[PDB]
Amino acid sequence: VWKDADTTLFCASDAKAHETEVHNVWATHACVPTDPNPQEIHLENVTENFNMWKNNMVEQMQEDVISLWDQSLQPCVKLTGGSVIKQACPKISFDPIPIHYCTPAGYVILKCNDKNFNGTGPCKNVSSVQCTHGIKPVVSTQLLLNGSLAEEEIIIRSENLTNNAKTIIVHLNKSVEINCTRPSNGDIRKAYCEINGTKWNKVLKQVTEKLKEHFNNKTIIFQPPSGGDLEITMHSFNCRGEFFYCNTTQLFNNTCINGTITLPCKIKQIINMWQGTGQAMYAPPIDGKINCVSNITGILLTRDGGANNTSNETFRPGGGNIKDNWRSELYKYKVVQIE
Ligand SMILES: N[C@H]1Cc2ccccc2[C@@H]1NC(=O)C(=O)Nc1ccc(Cl)c(F)c1
Ligand SMILES: *[C@@H]1O[C@H](CO)[C@@H](O)[C@H](O)[C@H]1NC(C)=O
Ligand SMILES: *[C@@H]1O[C@H](CO)[C@@H](O)[C@H](O)[C@H]1NC(C)=O
Ligand SMILES: *[C@@H]1O[C@H](CO)[C@@H](O)[C@H](O)[C@H]1NC(C)=O
Ligand SMILES: *[C@@H]1O[C@H](CO)[C@@H](O)[C@H](O)[C@H]1NC(C)=O
Ligand SMILES: *[C@@H]1O[C@H](CO)[C@@H](O)[C@H](O)[C@H]1NC(C)=O
Ligand SMILES: *[C@@H]1O[C@H](CO)[C@@H](O)[C@H](O)[C@H]1NC(C)=O
Ligand SMILES: *[C@@H]1O[C@H](CO)[C@@H](O)[C@H](O)[C@H]1NC(C)=O
Ligand SMILES: *[C@@H]1O[C@H](CO)[C@@H](O)[C@H](O)[C@H]1NC(C)=O
Ligand SMILES: *[C@@H]1O[C@H](CO)[C@@H](O)[C@H](O)[C@H]1NC(C)=O
Ligand SMILES: *[C@@H]1O[C@H](CO)[C@@H](O)[C@H](O)[C@H]1NC(C)=O
Ligand SMILES: *[C@@H]1O[C@H](CO)[C@@H](O)[C@H](O)[C@H]1NC(C)=O
Repeated sequence: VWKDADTTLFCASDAKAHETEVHNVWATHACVPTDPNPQEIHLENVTENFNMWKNNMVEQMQEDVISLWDQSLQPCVKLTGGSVIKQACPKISFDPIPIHYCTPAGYVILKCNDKNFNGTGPCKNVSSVQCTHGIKPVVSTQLLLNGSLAEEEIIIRSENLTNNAKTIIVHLNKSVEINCTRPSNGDIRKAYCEINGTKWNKVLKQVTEKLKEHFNNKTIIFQPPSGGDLEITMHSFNCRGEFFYCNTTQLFNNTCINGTITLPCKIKQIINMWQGTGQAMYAPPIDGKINCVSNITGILLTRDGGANNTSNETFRPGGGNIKDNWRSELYKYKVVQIE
């Protein structure tokens, strides 16, 4: 017998104590080693309600990632709350590692195993575990990178699809690689991303067909973001410690719904901090080839308002609330207290 509850979680990882990489350093001192032989108990004839949009596990992961970044990525100038902080900003080794979230004694994590689970409501196939799977704390906008994939069909997630103000998470069932490079020996901040146009357009077509099932077969159209901060209008992510900002106009191309798609990118030093603490200037990029190859496993979308009297629904890449990144992985878990 159990009940929904919140508690202080701890983390586990396979971090190396001899690594200088920042995620490894953080996890070495903030996490315990993983369980080599984890146990999972599949519950019989149980019905449990989940709500990925109201899950304290997400807030806790957010706090960890903020703590990790604050200790690891030092901007040269911090501009928070009228106070100016000038400090050293050394170049670091940066590459996210999987982090597991675990319950203390008296508590357990319930895991929804329904294959078409959208993140909210009842789940028929539930199991109990002591820890989540390994989740990489990848901070990005527009595109979700290096995450887990949906096992069967593409999944559409939203707290309220009818409310256009609520972010939509698209969960892909097949990854598409994105190849981003700041080339070696000149604009040191000029970069680009390469994506297989055949693979991407095929996946995007499948996404449109899924959205149709949720929007009464209305016509599905993609458009570039209307405006706002660069972190929202562009695909932003961190590669090897460097902040990349990529133009995704070519990705969301209704005409294509075949060759290599090349997105123009820029490395930015002056960014709006995702932690919500104003603006910051980070150090200029390292020398040589800067390269990151990632799997696109999800998409964050915002739906246009004012389309009720038309047969079209318009979707634009967006997000920015990094908590949604954690929701895309934590959706199937909830903490309960054993009475
Ligand atoms: N004011 C913040 C907090 C918040 C809350 C809800 C909605 C939007 C936002 C804004 N988001 C951002 O500013 C932000 O995500 N920046 C950023 C920076 C670097 C990288 Cl790599 C990256 F992915 C992202
Ligand atoms: C529930 O579990 C059974 C047995 O594995 C499986 O056949 C069925 O597809 C599951 N139901 C859902 C909704 O995934
Ligand atoms: C990239 O995608 C492939 C195919 O799903 C997967 O095998 C691989 O683990 C992914 N790489 C990651 C997680 O960075
Ligand atoms: C992905 O999901 C779609 C339905 O959303 C399905 O038609 C397609 O077969 C799936 N792709 C793979 C590789 O399983
Ligand atoms: C998820 O499923 C529940 C019913 O199980 C439904 O109420 C809700 O609208 C669904 N959410 C989405 C985004 O389809
Ligand atoms: C979903 O959003 C619509 C549009 O704002 C709103 O009318 C409705 O009350 C919302 N539904 C729920 C479950 O709150
Ligand atoms: C990434 O793109 C570069 C060319 O820009 C290529 O040399 C490299 O092989 C690509 N990486 C992968 C994994 O395809
Ligand atoms: C692009 O993707 C297709 C499958 O959609 C694949 O057959 C082809 O080899 C890819 N092109 C390149 C340049 O790798
Ligand atoms: C979408 O169209 C198909 C016709 O192939 C129909 O079976 C289905 O009911 C429609 N879905 C909605 C929700 O409009
Ligand atoms: C992306 O590129 C297109 C085509 O050059 C351009 O019109 C658009 O303004 C760019 N978007 C941003 C956010 O810079
Ligand atoms: C979308 O695809 C068409 C194919 O002809 C192309 O002409 C157009 O430039 C594309 N839009 C972009 C690259 O933003
Ligand atoms: C995604 O995972 C691959 C393989 O570990 C890594 O090389 C790449 O840098 C990752 N991408 C991001 C944005 O962290």
